[PDB]
Amino acid sequence: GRMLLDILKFLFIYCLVLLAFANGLNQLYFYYETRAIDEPNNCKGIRCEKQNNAFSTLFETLQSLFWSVFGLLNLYVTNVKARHEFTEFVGATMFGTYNVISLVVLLNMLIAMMNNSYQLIADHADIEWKFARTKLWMSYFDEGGTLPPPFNI
Amino acid sequence: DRIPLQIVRAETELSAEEKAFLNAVEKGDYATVKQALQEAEIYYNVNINCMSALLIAIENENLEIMELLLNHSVYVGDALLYAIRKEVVGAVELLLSYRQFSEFTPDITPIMLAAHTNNYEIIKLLVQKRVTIPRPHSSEVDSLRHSRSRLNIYKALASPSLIALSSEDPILTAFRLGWELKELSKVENEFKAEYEELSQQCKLFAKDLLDQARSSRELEIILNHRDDLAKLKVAIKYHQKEFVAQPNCQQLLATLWYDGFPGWRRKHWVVKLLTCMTIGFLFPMLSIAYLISPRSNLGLFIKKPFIKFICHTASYLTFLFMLLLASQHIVRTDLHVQGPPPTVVEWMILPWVLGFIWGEIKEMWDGGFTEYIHDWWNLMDFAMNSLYLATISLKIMAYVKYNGSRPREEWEMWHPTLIAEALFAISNILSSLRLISLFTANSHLGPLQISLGRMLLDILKFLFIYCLVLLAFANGLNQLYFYYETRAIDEPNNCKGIRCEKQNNAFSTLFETLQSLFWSVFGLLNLYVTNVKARHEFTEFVGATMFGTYNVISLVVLLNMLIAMMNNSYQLIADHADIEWKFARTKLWMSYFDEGGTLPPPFNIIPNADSLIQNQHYQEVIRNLVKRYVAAMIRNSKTHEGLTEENFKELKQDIS
Amino acid sequence: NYEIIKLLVQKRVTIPRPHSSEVDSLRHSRSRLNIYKALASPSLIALSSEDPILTAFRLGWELKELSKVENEFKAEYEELSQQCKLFAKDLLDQARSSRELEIILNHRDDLAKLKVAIKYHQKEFVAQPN
Amino acid sequence: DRIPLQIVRAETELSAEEKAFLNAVEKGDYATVKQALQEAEIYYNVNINCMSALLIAIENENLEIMELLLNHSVYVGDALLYAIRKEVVGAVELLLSYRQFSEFTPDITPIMLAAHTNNYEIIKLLVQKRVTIPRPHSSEVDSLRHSRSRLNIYKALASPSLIALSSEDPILTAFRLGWELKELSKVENEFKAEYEELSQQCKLFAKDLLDQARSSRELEIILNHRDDLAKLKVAIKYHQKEFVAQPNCQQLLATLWYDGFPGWRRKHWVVKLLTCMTIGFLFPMLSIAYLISPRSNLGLFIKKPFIKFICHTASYLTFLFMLLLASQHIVRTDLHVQGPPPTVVEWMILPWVLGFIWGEIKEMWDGGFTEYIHDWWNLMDFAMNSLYLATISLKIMAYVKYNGSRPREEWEMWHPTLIAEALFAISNILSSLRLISLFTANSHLGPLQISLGRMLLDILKFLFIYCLVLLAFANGLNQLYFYYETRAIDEPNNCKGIRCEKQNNAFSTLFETLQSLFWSVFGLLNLYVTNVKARHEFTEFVGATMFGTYNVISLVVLLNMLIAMMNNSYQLIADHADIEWKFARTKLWMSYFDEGGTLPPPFNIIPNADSLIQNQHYQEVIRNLVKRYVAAMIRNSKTHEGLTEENFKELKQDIS
Amino acid sequence: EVIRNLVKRYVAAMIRNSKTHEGLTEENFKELKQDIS
Ligand SMILES: Cn1c(=O)n(CCCO)c(=O)c2c1nc(Oc1ccc3c(c1)C(C)(C)N(O)C3(C)C)n2Cc1ccc(Cl)cc1
Ligand SMILES: Cn1c(=O)n(CCCO)c(=O)c2c1nc(Oc1ccc3c(c1)C(C)(C)N(O)C3(C)C)n2Cc1ccc(Cl)cc1
Ligand SMILES: Cn1c(=O)n(CCCO)c(=O)c2c1nc(Oc1ccc3c(c1)C(C)(C)N(O)C3(C)C)n2Cc1ccc(Cl)cc1
Ligand SMILES: CC(C)CCC[C@@H](C)[C@H]1CC[C@H]2[C@@H]3CC=C4C[C@@H](OC(=O)CCC(=O)O)CC[C@]4(C)[C@H]3CC[C@]12C
Ligand SMILES: CC(C)CCC[C@@H](C)[C@H]1CC[C@H]2[C@@H]3CC=C4C[C@@H](OC(=O)CCC(=O)O)CC[C@]4(C)[C@H]3CC[C@]12C
Ligand SMILES: [Ca+2]
Ligand SMILES: [Ca+2]
Repeated sequence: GRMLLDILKFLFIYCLVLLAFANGLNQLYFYYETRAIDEPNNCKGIRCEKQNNAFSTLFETLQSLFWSVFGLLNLYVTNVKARHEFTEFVGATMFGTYNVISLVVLLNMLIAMMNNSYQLIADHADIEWKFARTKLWMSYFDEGGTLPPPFNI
Repeated sequence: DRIPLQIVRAETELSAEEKAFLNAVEKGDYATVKQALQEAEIYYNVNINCMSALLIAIENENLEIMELLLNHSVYVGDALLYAIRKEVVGAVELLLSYRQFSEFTPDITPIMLAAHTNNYEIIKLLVQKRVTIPRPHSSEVDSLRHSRSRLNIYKALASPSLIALSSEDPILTAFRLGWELKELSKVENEFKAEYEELSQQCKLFAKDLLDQARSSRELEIILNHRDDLAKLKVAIKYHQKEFVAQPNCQQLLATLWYDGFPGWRRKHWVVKLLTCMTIGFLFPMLSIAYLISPRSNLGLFIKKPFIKFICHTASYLTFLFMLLLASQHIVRTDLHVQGPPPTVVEWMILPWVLGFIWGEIKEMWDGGFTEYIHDWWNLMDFAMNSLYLATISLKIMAYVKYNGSRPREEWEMWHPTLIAEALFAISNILSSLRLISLFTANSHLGPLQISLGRMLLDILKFLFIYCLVLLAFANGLNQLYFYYETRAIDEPNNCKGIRCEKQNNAFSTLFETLQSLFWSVFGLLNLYVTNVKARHEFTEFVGATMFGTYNVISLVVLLNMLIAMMNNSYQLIADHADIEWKFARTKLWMSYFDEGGTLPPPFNIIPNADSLIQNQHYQEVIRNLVKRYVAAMIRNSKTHEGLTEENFKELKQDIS
Repeated sequence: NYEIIKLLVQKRVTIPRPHSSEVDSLRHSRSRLNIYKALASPSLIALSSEDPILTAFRLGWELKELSKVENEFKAEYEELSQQCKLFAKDLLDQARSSRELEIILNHRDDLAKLKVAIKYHQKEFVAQPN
Repeated sequence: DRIPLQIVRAETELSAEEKAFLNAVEKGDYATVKQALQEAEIYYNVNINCMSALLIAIENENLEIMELLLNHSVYVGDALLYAIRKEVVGAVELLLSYRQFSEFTPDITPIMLAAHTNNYEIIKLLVQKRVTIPRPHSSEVDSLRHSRSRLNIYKALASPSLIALSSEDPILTAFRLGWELKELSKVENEFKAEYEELSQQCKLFAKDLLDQARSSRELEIILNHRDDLAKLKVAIKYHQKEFVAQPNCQQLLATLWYDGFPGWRRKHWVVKLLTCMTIGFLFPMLSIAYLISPRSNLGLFIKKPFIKFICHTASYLTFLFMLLLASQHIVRTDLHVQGPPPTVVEWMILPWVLGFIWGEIKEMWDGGFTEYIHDWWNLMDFAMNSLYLATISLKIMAYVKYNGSRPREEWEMWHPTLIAEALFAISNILSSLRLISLFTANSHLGPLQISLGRMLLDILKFLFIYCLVLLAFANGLNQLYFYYETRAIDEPNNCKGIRCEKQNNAFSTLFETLQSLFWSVFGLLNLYVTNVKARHEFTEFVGATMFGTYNVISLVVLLNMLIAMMNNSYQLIADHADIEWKFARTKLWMSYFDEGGTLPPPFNIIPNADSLIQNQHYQEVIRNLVKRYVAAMIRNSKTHEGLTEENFKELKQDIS
Repeated sequence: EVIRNLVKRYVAAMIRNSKTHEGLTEENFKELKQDIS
């Protein structure tokens, strides 16, 4: 818990990069949005067995780029039924550039600064824990609140 | 069985009579040396070769015998150099008043050696005479001696005691010298360890000299001095990051940044964000007030550097929030039009686009090709406006060559409308990525943003290593699989490539093979792409072994190396992070101090007797700063390991 | 220096109270740091403080706050706060009995003294083996 | 605006005449103090309740005034402690001749304080007067005083000068004391910092004492001494890793490991393995030769510890390739046999299984029950042999309840033959994993294998935090998705669960939900499992958000935490890796020195007057080791910051 | 009363640790300057 605040600062850097690429992908793919009727077994979105409409809306595009961090977005979502080649290649290049920035650059940056923080924390770990345990102990010294919640009412 | 030992470097042995002479000198026996020097019958006396009975006298810095040799015509030679190194003032002026093996290179001069020791008293004593340091730039005739001579000269020029004694503007020469020594650590790529130490020494001297300022009046005299915040701009030019990030320099800068506005708030960070959003909402009111009335209670409120920066940020934020409302609020069904006119947003986003190009060109007059490329954030700015020019031009071309409406599935492969849409979308990514530069103004995200970009250069070195391993394996896989390329007709759903449900023709062409190995880094290439219709087991196994070997090299070896150098680089960077961020934030602040381009891009599209006194004031403050610095450094020069030797010498006088 | 400080205090000396910031910003900042550098002296606290332990608690926390508000001079204030935290910890290290330790920790200014240490985030003081 | 300053704790001030007295003793004046003392019989009340001048006399170690004060009946108090701390021998024995505030705790005695200083001369002076040390065991009162008293006693017993002077066997007491102080660093968990330093100092004393051995005869006397390689076995039981890993101790062990057979130090790396292989191939003929002719030319060859290690390894290796051959030799005839008898392989590997069980029992009782547990390679051995007992027993049971042959597709759900096959395969993994322990014998893979196991405990602590996060999220997903559980009939290929081609029912039950979140760590759970047939968009989105939150916590936060502490641990471990590996290799070597269990498991199932002189020899060597250690320690105790003070003392005599 | 004892022990220890080789050599030299006998 002592270095979850450093994670929060990083998660604001990532959210800005996520928003930048989600704007470009949605601005390129929203022309080809299809209704759920035209998709197999009336399923639309990336939660289907056959993923579709990954970048149709901004709300869907933000979820698609989140699940690509864990590799759960298939590559055929960059294809559209019109098959204009140039449009599909540009979209796949936006997707590929986002993967390089996130999974090769930003996440490795998080590892590097997480190692550095742990070195400083480990020296003071014993003092920090004993201070925290003291506050736990003194909370049970008081007479009030002895009974557990099932009986304290 | 045994290793006999002899003396190979034979020497001329000193006689027992000569040894007694040097023993008497070493013990300060005036009587013995006097009689031993009284034999003026011309025998065993000092000649041009000598033996030397003066270096030991200098070594003990006993002035009695030292004067006894000088009037007996002893060859002094380089004796002055030995006295200077000992840092004994009495012996130096004695040899001065009397004006083959050596421990000094023949290029060493008495003034050069004194500056190497950084002894203020001896350096001052020597400069009261004619002394001239040779000017640093013949390298082919003797390269070893030329390199050593150049380093010896710079080692003397970079002496704090010499700069404080003989420089009209010690601060400026320390700026120039530190820059020059930094350049020499690269061009003279062999002696970089010594030049970097010299450069770091010059940077410290200027920083420690301003640490002797005792009032704000003195500090503003120094920083506002013009050779012919001028002095602070020179420090930024020479990359004096420690000098700029001083607490007193940063404190003065913050006074001009917040100006009248009480922006010094540091309490309840929540209300800081709420208050900051207040000015941003009413930013157009401030811009028009200045436009129609420069002099007003509210007219000059935008002139505040901190207020101006918030107004420009909110104006830019409107642009990004304006393009975002173009695929969710405007285009409903006007997509079958072959060439569409600019839409309602496009007409009302156009003035923002023009302001960016005009603002970029208007600031392009200052500077030029240089000093502009080296700022990597301007490289991004060039790409956005170049792409914004292409889509605008490509939109009006399709407006004249097309009139009707056709379904998108029937358009050409490279329709101009499709091309413009692709270029416009790429610009939106670059526009939003520019918000990262705004993180420098924040004290929490500032140091992190500076650290992130400070080691992107090590990434580029690695990506060149990887790009060659990728090209090596792509050649082998394509050379093995191009025989089995199939047409899109035979594939299901008329889909060819790795962007299909069933990936196929992964290694058919070199262009496709390079993409296939890229997507395998993220695990997006399935294993069945190593299979072909002919079902030749030997060929398919070899291809899968090439694919497997590439995965091991990339995902187990190369990417783990990349992690390893981030850890090493980040440790070095983290120590200097605060100084690096404050230097970057200073350049952000000074960009809003000057009176130029104060209006946002949506609005900017509309088209001596005193100098003698200022130099006198600067010299008076400089004299006081040097006096305090010299007095302080003299006190810290004394040490217990030095006082013991002096205390022992005074205690030698027990003859009374 | 304990001996010289005691010699001067006997002559009825005083120290200005730390808080004018616009007439001379450089001189005002240096004057404030000089005052806190004297108040945070272990020899001065031991000689002229009614409750040295409480004084080091308040002073060490005050200097920690100043290391943020005076964001420019944080390096000098951090080592002043660490100095005050050490003094209180070292002072209680001289206890030779459990009766002495119980008197200190249960004293009410009006385990009261230990609750004050938790309030001021005296982590080294709290985590002492005794 | 002002802070008045006052003296709040002011004591009685020394008057002018008393202060003059104090500085007279300080400067060493005798006549002043003598005359002042000679006239101070009426106005100065020197008694048991007066103030003292003795301490300053001790401070400047001026014995003349010190001697003077005892002549006038000055209350000495605990001035002997002050003399001992100063480490001045002359003042100590002078104070010993004559039979409220203190800087020492009341529990400190002169002998205890002398041992704290580790001054050999003063400790020897005090011990000659029949002193004692209290034996260490809260109390009725002052738990603070008990803890300090106990640490003060152990700080004196752990003094190398005291051990060298008053221990019959200094090596043994340093072994016991270092072990005892290590235990106290945990039980007295509050004062662990001081006890660790004491334990490390004791372990160093024994190591430095054997460093004074000057011949192999002396080293062999020490290491083979039985108090009642016996002394080396005691060092292993007390975990004296630095003592064992000494180069001279390791050198002696190597000569016993290669019992006359070539030392194998000048062989090539590739050649090394070639002549290791030929000995392994000859293991069957070596075992039988020792069985029939133990005293033959080749019968005693297997007695060499290194040869025995190779023979046992090859015998075990034959078993592992033998199981590997079981699945590539049995015909598919037994596929449909319900209860099959043991095959050709199973019957011919049965004796080798019993050898492992017999060997396990043989060494189980030798070590007891606690020594066996504290060896993580024995837990694997117990589990591996237990599974072989169940596999053999379950095959016998299936041989009596089944006679016919039926296809496996219609077999029972929990058929005993199926259960035995699963248990047999699990033990095959454990048997092959046992080969990792053989890495200790290698100088290249040894320290790495020891490093890997040295911090698996840190993994176990981390995996307990992860299991609680896993249980938390598996609770919500099952609480949200159990309404939509579907039967296996309604699924396409009668398949239910996440092990199907189309994954389904991922969060239907708690047991299934725990497996689903495990496989998502490796990315093997598809995203469509968050979808249900009811198509309720709200619940499906909530489930995907809880699934996504679990991925962020596990794969971005927890696993990156693991990398961080795993890197920090490796830095500390890598420093001690060589010592840790050599301690482990020593235990491996000594296990082959004993005669018991010489034959491999395939063959192992076949069914005082002199002690007075040895103690005298050990004491003589111990006397020489201590004498060399004391002389070296005394010489190394000299320092520049100690020699200067005594030089000033002699120089200050100046009586001529 | 306890505070008085704690401060007294702390001051006595602080004075002892204030002594150093780098400072003791100074007044040791100064005392030897009194060579007038
Ligand atoms: C971001 N990115 C991506 O999105 N895709 C998928 C496109 C659609 O699938 C990729 O294939 C892809 C990719 N970066 C890739 O490596 C490169 C490519 C070029 C460069 C570099 C790396 C670096 C930065 C080192 N540099 O010097 C240049 C020359 C600019 N490659 C592989 C590839 C593909 C085709 C060719 Cl001709 C050459 C290489
Ligand atoms: C690169 N590579 C690969 O491409 N494949 C896929 C082939 C087509 O699917 C693999 O299976 C594969 C693989 N490296 C693998 O580990 C090995 C295998 C051999 C070695 C080593 C590692 C090292 C380098 C340590 N060394 O000492 C040798 C003996 C040369 N294995 C697994 C495997 C497969 C078959 C056998 Cl018989 C044995 C092992
Ligand atoms: C946990 N999590 C998740 O489960 N999904 C899948 C849902 C079902 O598929 C996601 O898409 C998803 C996700 N965290 C995501 O990033 C975010 C989103 C919001 C925040 C943050 C990170 C942090 C913590 C930095 N913070 O400041 C807030 C504002 C709370 N995003 C991407 C996303 C999706 C929709 C929108 Cl509107 C915005 C972003
Ligand atoms: C439509 C999308 C793309 C907008 C992205 C939202 C945020 C990531 C942006 C919008 C407003 C930005 C902020 C605008 C103004 C400020 C105040 C600024 O305040 C300071 O600390 C500097 C002034 C001072 O304290 O002296 C720091 C940067 C910050 C938070 C900016 C950081 C980035 C923010 C939060
Ligand atoms: C055969 C395949 C399935 C590999 C699995 C077994 C190996 C892990 C084992 C088998 C034989 C073992 C070796 C048998 C004998 C020795 C000699 C031993 O060396 C010495 O005692 C002297 C040389 C030195 O100082 O290193 C080092 C360990 C080693 C190589 C052993 C290391 C582990 C080995 C290679
Ligand atoms: Ca620009
Ligand atoms: Ca075992």
